[PDB]
Amino acid sequence: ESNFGVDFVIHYKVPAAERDEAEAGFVQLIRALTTVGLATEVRHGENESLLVFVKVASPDLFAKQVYRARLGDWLHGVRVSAPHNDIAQALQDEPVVEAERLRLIYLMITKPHNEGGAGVTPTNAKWKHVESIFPLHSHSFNKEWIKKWSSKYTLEQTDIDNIRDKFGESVAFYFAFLRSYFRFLVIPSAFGFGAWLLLGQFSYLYALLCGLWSVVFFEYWKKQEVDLAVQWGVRGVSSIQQSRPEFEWEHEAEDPITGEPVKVYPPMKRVKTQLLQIPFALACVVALGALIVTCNSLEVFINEVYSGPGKQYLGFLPTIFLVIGTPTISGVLMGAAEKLNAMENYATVDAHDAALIQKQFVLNFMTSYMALFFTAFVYIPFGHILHPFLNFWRATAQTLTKELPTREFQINPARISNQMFYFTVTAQIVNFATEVVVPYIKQQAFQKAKQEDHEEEAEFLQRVREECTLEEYDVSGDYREMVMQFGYVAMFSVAWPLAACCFLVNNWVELRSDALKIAISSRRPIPWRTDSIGPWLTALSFLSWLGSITSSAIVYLCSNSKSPLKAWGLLLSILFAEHFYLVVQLAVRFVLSKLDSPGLQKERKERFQTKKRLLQENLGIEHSEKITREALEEEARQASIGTPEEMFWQRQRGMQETIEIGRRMIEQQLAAG
Amino acid sequence: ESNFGVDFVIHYKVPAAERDEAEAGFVQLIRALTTVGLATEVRHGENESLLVFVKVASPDLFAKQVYRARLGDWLHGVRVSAPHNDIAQALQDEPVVEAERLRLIYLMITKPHNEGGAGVTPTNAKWKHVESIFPLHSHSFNKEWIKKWSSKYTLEQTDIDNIRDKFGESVAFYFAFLRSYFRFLVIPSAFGFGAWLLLGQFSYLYALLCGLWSVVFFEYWKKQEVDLAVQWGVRGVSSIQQSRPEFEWEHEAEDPITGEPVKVYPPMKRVKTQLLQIPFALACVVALGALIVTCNSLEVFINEVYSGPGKQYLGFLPTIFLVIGTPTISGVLMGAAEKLNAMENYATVDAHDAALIQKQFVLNFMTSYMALFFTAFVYIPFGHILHPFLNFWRATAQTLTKELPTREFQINPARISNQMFYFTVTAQIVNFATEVVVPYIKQQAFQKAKQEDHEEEAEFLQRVREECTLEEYDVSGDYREMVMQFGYVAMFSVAWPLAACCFLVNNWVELRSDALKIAISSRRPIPWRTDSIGPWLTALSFLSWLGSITSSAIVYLCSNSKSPLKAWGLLLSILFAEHFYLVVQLAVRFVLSKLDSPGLQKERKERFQTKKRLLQENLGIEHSEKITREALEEEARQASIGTPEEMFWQRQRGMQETIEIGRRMIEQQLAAG
Ligand SMILES: [Ca+2]
Ligand SMILES: [Ca+2]
Ligand SMILES: [Ca+2]
Ligand SMILES: [Ca+2]
Repeated sequence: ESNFGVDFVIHYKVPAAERDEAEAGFVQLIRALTTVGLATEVRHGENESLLVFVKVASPDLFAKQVYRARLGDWLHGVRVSAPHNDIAQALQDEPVVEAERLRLIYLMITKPHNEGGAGVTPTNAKWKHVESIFPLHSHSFNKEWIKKWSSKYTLEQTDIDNIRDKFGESVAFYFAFLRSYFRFLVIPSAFGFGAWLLLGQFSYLYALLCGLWSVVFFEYWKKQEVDLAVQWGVRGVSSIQQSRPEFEWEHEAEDPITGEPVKVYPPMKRVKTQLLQIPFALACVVALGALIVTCNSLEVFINEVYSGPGKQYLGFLPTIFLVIGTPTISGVLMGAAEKLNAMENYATVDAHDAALIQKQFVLNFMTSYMALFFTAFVYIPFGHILHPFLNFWRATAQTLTKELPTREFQINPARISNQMFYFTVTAQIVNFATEVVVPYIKQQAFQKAKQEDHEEEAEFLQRVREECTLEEYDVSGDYREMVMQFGYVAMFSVAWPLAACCFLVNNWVELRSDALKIAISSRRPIPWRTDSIGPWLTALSFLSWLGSITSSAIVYLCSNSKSPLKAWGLLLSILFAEHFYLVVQLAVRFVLSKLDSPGLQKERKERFQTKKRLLQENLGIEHSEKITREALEEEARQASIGTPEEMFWQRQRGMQETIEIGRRMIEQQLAAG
Repeated sequence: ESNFGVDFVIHYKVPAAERDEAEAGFVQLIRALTTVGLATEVRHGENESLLVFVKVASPDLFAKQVYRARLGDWLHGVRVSAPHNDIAQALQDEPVVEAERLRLIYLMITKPHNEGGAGVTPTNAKWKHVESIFPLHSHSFNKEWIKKWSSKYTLEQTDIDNIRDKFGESVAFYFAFLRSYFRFLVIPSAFGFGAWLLLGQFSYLYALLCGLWSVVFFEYWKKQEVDLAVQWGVRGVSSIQQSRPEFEWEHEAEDPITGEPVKVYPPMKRVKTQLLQIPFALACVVALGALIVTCNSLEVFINEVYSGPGKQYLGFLPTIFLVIGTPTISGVLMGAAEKLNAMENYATVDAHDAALIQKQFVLNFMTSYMALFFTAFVYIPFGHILHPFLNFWRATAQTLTKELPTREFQINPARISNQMFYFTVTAQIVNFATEVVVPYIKQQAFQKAKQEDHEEEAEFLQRVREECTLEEYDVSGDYREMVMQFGYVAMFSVAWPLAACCFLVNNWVELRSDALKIAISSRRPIPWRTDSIGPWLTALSFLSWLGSITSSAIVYLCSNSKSPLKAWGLLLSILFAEHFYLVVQLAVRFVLSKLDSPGLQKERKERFQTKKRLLQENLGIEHSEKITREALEEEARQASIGTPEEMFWQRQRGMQETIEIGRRMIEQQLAAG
């Protein structure tokens, strides 16, 4: 039914040929683990492997290792609350959760062996045969988790705080971002259903309301992110996570924050190499932008200028030419993104994978909006610039198949509504069939491909050999869906104002669809820590900025197709609705700064009560005669040896002499006049 | 020669008629001071007043009052360094400076009498007769300060750190802003003398270089401001300064940061009233903007369309009509700014005077740039819109003085060079005669208007009666010059690129001119504390933003007067050179974040060494048998009562059994195939 107390499982693939270092490396693995302090087992693998099963042996030593890592966080400003002074009592105050238990075990297994437990890092390449280090699922918990989340309409902060406890924080920021995005998507579904009903399409009032929402939501998430990063105690872990073994370093100095010597790469040698992605991000706009346009210039040739045979047969020819082409060019540019990401020499492993996202955001910008930036800006306002393109495909179809019958070219203004219907209805359904249904069918193809084991543990070992074949849950992958989906709302939703009503329905499925993908279709992720969503905050801030320029260039260029377009009107329509974005950015950033922040106030209270605790530890008529005694003493100590200095103060000592000379000098100053 | 140890001097004006409450209030003053712990004297005033002379009586009580206010700052996160544990030894570690001595005396004199010393606040209105509370100058220090600062070309950080020690921090941020602005003004004086020599006037390359500098300088000052606010220990005093007696409050709760009960005004009731200055800032643009234009539309009538008598006599008629008018309309709008500033109900006294600046920035924007916004944008590009204006002053001059001889109207493109020559050369000289020379002459008019005193202190009392007549140094006043002077560099310097070469010469005088104004022409200011320059950071950030729009609309509208102007070219010239400002804002904000910050690292080191001090106080082969002993114990404690759980771990205990079954299960898995 349940796991047998098993913390982690290491796979350790052994090949038939070249088993000479796999057998001796198994000795080098199974005895390196026991020096850390964790017991082991070995069972039969799937075909040709050795699942070893580790658990921490003595909890009286592990309870001292949680406390040694709780103080290690609290010294670094991560935890706002200090642990309790009595050892083995702070665990009774706050328990150890299943995320903090598996994280410190994984830091014991993966470490450079000089500062922690051991190294079973697969990138060390001496442990080449170590295939996967993964924790087991809790199938009595996943059965309740899908049941509890499907029997409720809205979620609750307590229902995310038990995803923090078991799947770490890096997973539980996604479900806390998706909940705080499905609830903010009611607001463009409020007036978006309004401006589809009352106003016409391409309404300027909706293009301002959806510029206000995209900065109300984004600046409220940054205020909700430092409330979760305090309450979960994950406040600023960007400088704490373990460095990389491939981190080359120029020289080694001392850390001015801490004192311990660290490896130092000079940052102005890194900004010179980080600058080199400006010709990269221009090259990805050029390369992938030339494929989507050439595919769409052919797709407008088959549909709009054609009369020959097979209009529906040849209509699927561009879409085949895209989905074969677009992973080939993306695979080449990722070969240039990866060979540039190692050249930038990132220190922490969390800031190396968070720069592979910003170098893959440009590849996943052009593949999702150049199909719409070509329709809304080139095709629908002034599409007669395509006559070089539509004469090329005539001359491409003359030499292949007599004159081919081609009709006259006419701009169809419904192409912006057909393409937004695909990206908001069809490409959300077929994404749901790809996310959930297709891997759920793929286990039946593993069922077709189905061993001297023991009969007591036979049901449990049948599950672990099944669980090894699944892929690790890439939580950066599901952020990429909910940020591109933010793009169609911020940028292109003015062209189809129901596009927030068919994402609110999809996100409420996606809040449970992605919860299904953790349970049945992926192994349990290693519980990492993040303080933010990462490099998506610079991707939500870019689409929300662009979503005030292209959501107002659409409402000018495309509304006149339902007068000539003049260039002074467009550049004024950009200038007002981008400055309105920058003004309402400054209004929301000023209003939310005036609100009560229960994250920093929980932090700045414990910082104050630390010093007030430190203060009370070390520090545990009658005043007028103190005035007189020191005044006569100053004359007494200068009576031995002055004349213009201390004889100035001794004339009016005390106060009763002072009011006497004070009152006598009032009539003496007023009887003269 | 020097003051006789006198800390402060209270003036206490007493009138002839209504002396009934001045005599009894003098008793209520001179005995309220002695309950605090400071000695007093009374001497003859100037004509009809009573200068009382206070000093702290016993330094053994004052040394405990500095320490009670050093811990009061360190508990609030102001001071990054805790004081020494031994009492009367932290004064030997760091001494008490003359700014921190006079500040705690002024907090003893001015306080609500329930939490501190006493109340001699003149706004209490029971101490109505108390005129001025001021500390005396050190005329042996001012003689060296002008000598040391005039005998050097460049200044030094040590030469500002002894202005922190004696004139407080609120003065010494001005001299540290003026030094960090005169040194950054070399850079537009570098290529500004270049682009005046090499390129022509209205050069677009200078309009980008002066948009880059205005964000390099502004984002380097914000990095230099948290380096001074740590080193001087003034880190974040915005929530520490004393509240106002006129602060009305709705209810009283507890402070979540501290715990002590405070008076609470709900901030969303304040943002509703702070929003009301948007019709105010529109009204100041309308009111003062209609005076400067009507004055300039008359000034272009006398100079450009006129042939009658007295062209130089009538030419000074608009400038007389401005300098009489513009303080009358400004005095009315400040009557509306002050009656709105009390309606916003600010808590601290430092945030009440820092919102009177932002409500006087609009009055001091239009009075300094509407003379140039009318020339550069209305007169010089397309000035034939002034023909309604230039026909009005014809009909105004027909009915006053036969037909008047008027010549033909022609646009003179040298008006942008004549007006920038006034604002950069003439209005800096005549500002220097107004700042220094005119008050230095005004003491000779006090010498013409020149008493039963004592002959020993007669030279000292002759100086204090002279020093009472001076005005308090308003350090907000000299910021207003160096921010308007930043405006002509950021906005209008592209029209006259030598305008940075005649401000670099002026600032090097102003760095010593304003140092002369503290010594001889103003009394010593009370040493307050600020963490920033205040509301000028939102005024430098606005002029540097506007200085990428109007410094690029000038270079398009005015360069063609040396082709027709098209509106699509202007809105594109704004859109590129404002987005270039927002891009180079993001480059400088990212580069300077990667640099080493010695302010926060001095703060985040002492915060770490506090907890490491707190940690060491309370906390002051062989491992494989610990694995074995707990594994046999877990079977031992379950031997009494399981079968699928603990009998899973006991099969391979230790590690030598594990490699034995591990190696035997390698050939058993590979001899089958
Ligand atoms: Ca989906
Ligand atoms: Ca997803
Ligand atoms: Ca001046
Ligand atoms: Ca000045």
